Amino acid sequence: TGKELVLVLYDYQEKSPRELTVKKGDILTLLNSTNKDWWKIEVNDRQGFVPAAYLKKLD
Repeated sequence: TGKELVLVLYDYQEKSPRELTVKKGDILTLLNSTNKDWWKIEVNDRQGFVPAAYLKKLD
């Protein structure tokens, strides 16, 4: 794991600094996929986290 890809199925709203906003339909680089709840992605320079249920990965 390191630079995979995940599809932001929904519109996520930034709630805490750790997380970042994503526009549903965006396929982003799945960095840290550890933590069932809250994955770390890199939506436009500067990574952050976003819940799992929101991100569709490829196993």
